[PDB]
Amino acid sequence: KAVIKNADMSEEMQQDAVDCATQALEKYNIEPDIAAYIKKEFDKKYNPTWHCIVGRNFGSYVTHETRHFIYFYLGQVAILLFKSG
Amino acid sequence: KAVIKNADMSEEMQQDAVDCATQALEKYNIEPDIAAYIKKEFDKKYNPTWHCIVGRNFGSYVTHETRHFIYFYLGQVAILLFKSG
Repeated sequence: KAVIKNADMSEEMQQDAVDCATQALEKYNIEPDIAAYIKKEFDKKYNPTWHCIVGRNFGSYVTHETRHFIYFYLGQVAILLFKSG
Repeated sequence: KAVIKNADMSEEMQQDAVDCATQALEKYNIEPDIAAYIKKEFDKKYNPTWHCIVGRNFGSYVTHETRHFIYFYLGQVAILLFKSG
């Protein structure tokens, strides 16, 4: 179950973040490995520098670049994915 | 209980991160509020731009600036605090 909590990026790029994180979860179970996959994909497909956080329990306060921020769940796993401002 | 998992910052600044996160935990229970406190303090005391993640369960893959990265626990709460490279 995909739930977008907070986004500041295109509806398209959001769907890509979702699809990429889904792929990550199917391959890996370790959270930094899940985070690595998403991070690297976005650096590839949207240019560096992206950062990624994956976990069942976290909160954050980061400074992001406009249109380059998403925070979402897939089931019980939350994913934060952004470029720094 | 303070446990440094991964640091790339001075032994001094590490101790400050620890002390600041401790203060945060005593005032706030909500993870983004805990993260806000730490973030803002470091932007104040070490210059912007810092980012902070606080949670009981997460992993990450981020790109950090040399000497500006710490990942640590205080009890069951893990704290990630860094400047982007």
